Amino acid sequence: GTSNRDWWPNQLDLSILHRHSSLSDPMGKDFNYAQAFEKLDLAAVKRDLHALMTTSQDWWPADFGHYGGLFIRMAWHSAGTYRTADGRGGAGEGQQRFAPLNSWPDNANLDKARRLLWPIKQKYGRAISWADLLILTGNVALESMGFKTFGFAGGRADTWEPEDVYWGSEKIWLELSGGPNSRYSGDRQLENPLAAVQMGLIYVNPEGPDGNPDPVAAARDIRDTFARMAMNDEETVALIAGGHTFGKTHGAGPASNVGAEPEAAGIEAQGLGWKSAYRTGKGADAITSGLEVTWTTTPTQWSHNFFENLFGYEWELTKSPAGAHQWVAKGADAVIPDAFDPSKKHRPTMLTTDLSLRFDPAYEKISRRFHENPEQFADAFARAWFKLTHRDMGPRARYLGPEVPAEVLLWQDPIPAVDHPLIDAADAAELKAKVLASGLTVSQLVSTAWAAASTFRGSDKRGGANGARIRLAPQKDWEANQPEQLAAVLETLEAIRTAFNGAQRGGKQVSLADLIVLAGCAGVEQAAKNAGHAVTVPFAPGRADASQEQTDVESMAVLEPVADGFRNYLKGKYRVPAEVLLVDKAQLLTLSAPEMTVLLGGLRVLGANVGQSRHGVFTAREQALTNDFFVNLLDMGTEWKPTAADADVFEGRDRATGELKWTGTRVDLVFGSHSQLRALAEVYGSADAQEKFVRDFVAVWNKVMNLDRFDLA
Amino acid sequence: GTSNRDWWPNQLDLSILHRHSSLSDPMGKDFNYAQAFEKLDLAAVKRDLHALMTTSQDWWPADFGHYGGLFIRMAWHSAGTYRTADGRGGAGEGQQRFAPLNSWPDNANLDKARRLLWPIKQKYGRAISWADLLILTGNVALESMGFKTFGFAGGRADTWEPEDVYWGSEKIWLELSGGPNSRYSGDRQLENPLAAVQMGLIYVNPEGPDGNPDPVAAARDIRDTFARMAMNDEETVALIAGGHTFGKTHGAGPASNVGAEPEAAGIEAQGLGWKSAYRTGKGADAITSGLEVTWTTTPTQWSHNFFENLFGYEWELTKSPAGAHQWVAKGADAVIPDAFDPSKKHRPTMLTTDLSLRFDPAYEKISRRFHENPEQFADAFARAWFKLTHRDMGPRARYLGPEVPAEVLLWQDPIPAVDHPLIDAADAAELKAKVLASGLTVSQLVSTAWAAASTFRGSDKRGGANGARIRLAPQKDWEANQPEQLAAVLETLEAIRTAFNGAQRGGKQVSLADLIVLAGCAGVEQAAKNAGHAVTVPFAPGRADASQEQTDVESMAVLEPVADGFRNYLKGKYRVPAEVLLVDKAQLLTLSAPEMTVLLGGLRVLGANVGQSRHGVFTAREQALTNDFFVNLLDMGTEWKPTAADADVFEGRDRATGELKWTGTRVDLVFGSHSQLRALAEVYGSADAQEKFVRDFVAVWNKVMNLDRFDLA
Ligand code: HEM
Ligand code: HEM
Ligand code: NA
Ligand code: NA
Repeated sequence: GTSNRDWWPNQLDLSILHRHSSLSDPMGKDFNYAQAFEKLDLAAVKRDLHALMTTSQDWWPADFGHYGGLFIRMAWHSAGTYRTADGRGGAGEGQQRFAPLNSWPDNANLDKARRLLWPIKQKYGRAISWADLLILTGNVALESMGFKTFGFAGGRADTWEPEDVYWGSEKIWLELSGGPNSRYSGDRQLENPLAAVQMGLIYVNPEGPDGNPDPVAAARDIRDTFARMAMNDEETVALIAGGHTFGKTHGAGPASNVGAEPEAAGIEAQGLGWKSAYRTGKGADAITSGLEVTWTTTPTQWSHNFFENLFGYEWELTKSPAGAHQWVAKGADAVIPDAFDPSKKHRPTMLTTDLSLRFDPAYEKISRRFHENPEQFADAFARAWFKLTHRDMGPRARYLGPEVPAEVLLWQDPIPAVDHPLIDAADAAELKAKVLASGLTVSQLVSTAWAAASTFRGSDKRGGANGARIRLAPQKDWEANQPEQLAAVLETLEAIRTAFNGAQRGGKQVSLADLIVLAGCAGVEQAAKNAGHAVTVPFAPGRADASQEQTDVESMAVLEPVADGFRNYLKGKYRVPAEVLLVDKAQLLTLSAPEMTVLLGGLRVLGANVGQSRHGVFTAREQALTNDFFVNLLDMGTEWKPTAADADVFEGRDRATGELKWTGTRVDLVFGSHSQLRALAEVYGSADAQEKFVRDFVAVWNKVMNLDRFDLA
Repeated sequence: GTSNRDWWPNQLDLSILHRHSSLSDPMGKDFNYAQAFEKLDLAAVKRDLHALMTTSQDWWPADFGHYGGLFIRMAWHSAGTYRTADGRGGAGEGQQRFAPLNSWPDNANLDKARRLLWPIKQKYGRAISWADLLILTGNVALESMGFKTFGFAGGRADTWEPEDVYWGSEKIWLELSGGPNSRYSGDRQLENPLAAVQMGLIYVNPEGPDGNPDPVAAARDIRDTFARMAMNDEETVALIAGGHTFGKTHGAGPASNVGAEPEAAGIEAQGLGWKSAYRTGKGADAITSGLEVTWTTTPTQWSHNFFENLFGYEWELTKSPAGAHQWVAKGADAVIPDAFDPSKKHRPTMLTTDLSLRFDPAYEKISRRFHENPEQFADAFARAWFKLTHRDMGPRARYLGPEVPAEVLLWQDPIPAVDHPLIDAADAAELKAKVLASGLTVSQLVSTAWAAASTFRGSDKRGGANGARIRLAPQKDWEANQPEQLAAVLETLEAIRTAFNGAQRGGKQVSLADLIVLAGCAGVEQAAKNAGHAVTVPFAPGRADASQEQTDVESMAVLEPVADGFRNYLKGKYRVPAEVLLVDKAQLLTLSAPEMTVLLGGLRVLGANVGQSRHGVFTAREQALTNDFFVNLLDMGTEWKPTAADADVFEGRDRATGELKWTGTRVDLVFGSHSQLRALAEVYGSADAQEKFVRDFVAVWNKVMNLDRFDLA
């Protein structure tokens, strides 16, 4: 059946802004997962998971009689899709059970692991999400095998359809680098926002780069991809050595034995995939990755035998039964148990990527230190496993249940607790008037509050106006934030704050985070007043001001809005058209297409553009909240042409006279070109729409202001 | 960006069930189009449309100084996508302004017609939908040119994204028959549900079949496509001759001059397309279809000149300036005006498809009669234009405004008005108890009410339980409805009805249509009671019984559910897999994926399957309303395999012993296979979900019982 995507494959795709609607959700509109989780008997779920670890099912017999290894890998791949660049991927939505992740080659036989969990998911129902359960099961695996975890937070609500993520452009699973859709260019530079070396892998190729079994080269890919998943060298070594203390790989016969991945398998497979014709197709005969490595002499118990083996032997390049490159310990005795036959034993083996931990010079120091101090290894692995499995959950306010660790970690972008009375509605009105009386403009007020609140991304729930991080490095120096203007606005607001706070009793005070948002609300109010409307913009206090020492500058860097269509901003030239980057930012902001549309049209006429650019400012009453963007954009009396100097800027001229009326970017003009966006523009550009436009703009403004307010959830 | 659709292009697409969500809608949740339309000053809109007809814009100058032809074609293409097979297409949702239809080749330069209407749409705003406006404009064009229309109804609400319609499988616009994705096989057999001869055409090729200019062969395509749009010979002849009384075609130079269609054009084109490098690109130089035909001596006035020209000359094959086949009158004088130059005149011309009206024997007789009796032509065209433009609007209760014709027409599937007091809640309770005391089973009651209500399709709003059409030909004879069993149930219900109606006073009576639905409700109550739940099923009286004479047997044929997954029914073997046909039926029923899921699971255990087939009846307490379907389907203790005898039936065996536990179809097993459906099945198959299942089932049951109840809108 030929589709619009087939006819016009480069047209902008708005369906990404309309996923996760109430139509696709089987739970009531009123369902609150946090409330269901809060009543879960978490102890009883853990006792069940513990029993399951050693209760082998004959359809997928447990290696060594213990599923622990399998379930650790399951949870690490659930979490391991995360990219710091956009915050997409990770464990937080349980997307491993949907396409395409459920069928990535790196996720082979994780369908079996998930199916093993059905009885427990069925028993506890809506009270534990598949997303929380994947992670919990990993924790319980570790605990069952003698490793004490750092803690666990529930709260990851289930989703009900595939997330829209750019995972790369390749058309062939696992394609080696350098093809027509290469994710690499230059000196092995991985394109943002990717965080894996090949389509369908979690991070790196366990044989080595593009299959070349060079541990030193593999180390470079490990470091690059893990950094792109927000992990540093110490965390990376801890995670890899920690994980590969347990279990085994599977490659007992040729890969050509393995049938279709789950999304391609026949209906009778009932959601399972990779059915194998090799011998029994399971257990002793299992084929998953193609590698056949078992790392320790006790694969079902925590130990320090991974680093003892790594450093205590020299290693030889060999091949698994499926032909994969892997390494075996030279001259070793048969000390590694067999997963099914008590009478056989094997020499220690390793992946190329495991050898990277010894042969990269910077990893070798860390590995040596962990080998000498197994307690340091254990502590680092515990902390890294928590970060890995929680890095996409957002603020600590979202963390549920009795196992939440009390320690506040830098990567959580922590916000201090509020310890004073909050401002009330009269206070808010007084503050808005003082803000407006200072001389700050509508344009300044809206721009500042937009800049502060629009760092939020729903992908990992990082960013937003909470914390007043706009006043700190690095946000205060981002070009999009206009650092000099920003500093002068912040200084005026801080004088207002000081004056207000010094007049109070009873310890009532207002944070700068709250005042930034409130001041933006006053700007929008005044803009509405300038257009003849009396409205109150809602405002909820309770944000707090975070310190520079609570703000990791390097991890903040990924929030810099190098494209922000809502401010008509592009930091450089990108191979993705600007309208696609608009819709990308809108999705991160959790906006629908109507919300995106109203919001952009308003922000243009309020003066929010970076550098005071006139592009898209289609009004003669700047700083009044009107629908002039849409009415002027849609006027057929104007003809548009790309400029000679820059094909991405357009001149709008009177058709009759040739007089220059406006200029606009691709971001501006897409609203009068794309057939779905133009239909939305037409609603807000009709003669009956000025009141609707004001009310919808206020609503969407308030939504943006509150994106990170999980304290009010 | 590689997508799930790229990796698994044959996987079932559920996003069609979650289209048109509140996310993509710019209007409030509470927006009611009918109430906005009821306040429109329709007379004022029509005055404005009159003024527009001769207000030529320089960017697309009006032929003969009047746009009426162009706007009649616009309206007739809006309506002309309609297929009686599925009810999809037509004018009723305004889809001509969205992809793909805004860019079909047959819709070339209709982007100009639509843009000419923007100022009016803008002036009246939400009070007139684009959908209503396109049709009203057609009407105004006719009336402006001297033709009295039969009427007009408003009420077509605008939609906000593209409708999911199978338009064919070809990958090339306008592909001639016999390609790798041919919509034709056999003796020129068009595949259902298609109603056009080439991808991107409204009905037929104006040059003749696959471009071959044989008017007799063209006539066969005309009859077949128009029948597939619910029009007979008399209506077809009237419409074609009626339309081609006005205006002209456009083919002033080679088609190679014409640029990208709208969805392909550059952003500066602002939603327009087909920009032409031929001379001025417009007006006298316009290129649309490539044909250059002007049919009458007064193209901007109603006349009888079409049939006078058709019959008064003999015709010679020639070519337009773009090289298209067309016809010119032998020996004729230059009598046809030029659209721009008062000093030129042209010989009469015709399309191949116009000549069909003379050279096909059956059309010839009709055309002669219209020629001889012009008042009959006028009246038949007025009626057929009304049908064309309202055929997809549904019941008369949806028709809004002061121009709605009082005459009731057969194709509106009319329902008599209620002229007595309705039953109340006490009466309902009495009737339900009587239904249960008669001996009729859960299975019979649910199957009957399902059969009656599930004829509804939202595409054209035909079908549903209103009218008690299930007791009439042809529904009472459909194999899916089980004629024998149906007759025995209807006879029992009719005795109950007679007894109840005979006891009443004051003219109160219950229709059979109501009693069928009420009896279904009682069956669901009983089924719930069998499972140990106390449930009252909502019911709304007010349906009436239609007569056989109000029920066109031929037009009812298209509602026959040749695939109905909700009863595990397939009438024959089809090239489309049965799970695709399930989701298709759900979409017609307006169901989301969670609704479809709960509904099917319930219907299986209540005994709704055609022929009492055991396929999918995964319970040992048939006729009790439980979630057994889901709990047993998801049981990993069962292994499924296709049977040797039939690859579309599956056996589910105990994995440990090999004992057969169940059988199922592809419709049954898709819920355990498709990753998104199985996530839904899991919610209803959980230990906490028996009450949720029962309540969600009742809600969806009631929804289906009320689909056609536009009398209570
Ligand atoms: C350079 C990074 C990594 C690479 C290339 C890698 C590669 C692999 C491969 C290829 C397998 C075999 C799959 C099979 O055939 O069954 C596997 C197994 C495993 N990995 Fe990793 N791994 C990496 C990091 C991690 C991390 C970070 C963890 C967890 C903290 C982890 C935990 C495990 C576990 C537990 C298994 C055993 C599965 C079982 O017993 O069934 N790995 N790894
Ligand atoms: C077999 C059926 C039909 C064929 C193949 C057909 C074909 C066409 C073609 C090829 C054009 C020229 C498009 C262009 O170059 O501008 C056209 C024009 C038009 N058709 Fe049809 N037509 C059909 C039926 C209809 C019907 C049912 C109506 C309306 C009741 C209609 C009304 C018109 C009008 C008014 C125009 C003139 C447009 C103008 O002046 O710009 N036609 N037709
Ligand atoms: Na994420
Ligand atoms: Na339709």
